[PDB]
This record gives sequence, C-alpha cells and structure tokens, in this order.
Amino acid sequence: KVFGRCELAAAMKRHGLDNYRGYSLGNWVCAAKFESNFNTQATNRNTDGSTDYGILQINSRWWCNDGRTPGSRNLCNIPCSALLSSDITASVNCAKKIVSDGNGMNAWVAWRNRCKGTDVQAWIRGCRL
Ligand SMILES: [Cl-]
Ligand SMILES: [Cl-]
Repeated sequence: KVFGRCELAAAMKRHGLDNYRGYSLGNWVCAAKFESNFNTQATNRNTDGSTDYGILQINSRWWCNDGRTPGSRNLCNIPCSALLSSDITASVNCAKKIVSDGNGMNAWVAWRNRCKGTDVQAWIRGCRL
C-alpha cells in the first residue's frame, strides 16, 4: 500500500509515534517519505547482504528475520515480511524499539540526511489529526 502523507500521519499518531522518545510526528512522516516513498512494500538490499523492509526500511541485520541474513539478529521478533503489510502496526512497534536503543532516529540514514534539522512540521501541515 502507498500511503498518502496525511493518511500515514494519522496512522502513525494513532499508533503512538507522535513525540515518541521526543520525536514529533513530522519526523516520522519525513523519514517514511525518504526511506520508502510511503510504500509499505519497499525493499532494498544492502551491500552486506541484509535487506531493508517496509515503510521505515527496517534492516534484517538486526531487527527482523528474512531467512537469508546469516548471523543476523531478530530483535523485533518478527519475520521481515510482516513489515511489508498495509497494516503498519508491526513496523511502528519495531521502530519504537529501534528509536529507543540509544541512537534515536539517527538509525534511519534518510532521516539524518534529509529530515534532521529541517522544518519537519511541514510534513503534517494541512492534515486533520
Ligand atoms: Cl512535527
Ligand atoms: Cl540519505
């Protein structure tokens, strides 16, 4: 599923991401835009052979099991395919664990490089929340 911007903002707010660990909702929408273009089915392979999955491009090296990342962990205790569902619950719950692990949203390279230090509130402007 390809979310609209405000549709995704509302879904993320309902799932508790607004100000989660101090990150306002626009940060999460911005990160999703540049990680996946709001597409829950996005996948991208990394050089080390891991794969990033879903709307927030969660990496199989640490966070989910895809059966093909030898020596990886599955810290969210989910198959990576669960992160491609049109229901973002699995992605959000796993993202909460990632952002809580000490590096905040710097875990998402696109957030660091394209959202951090910008007017991220612009990403939820005009939405009914
Ligand atoms: Cl915001
Ligand atoms: Cl980037």
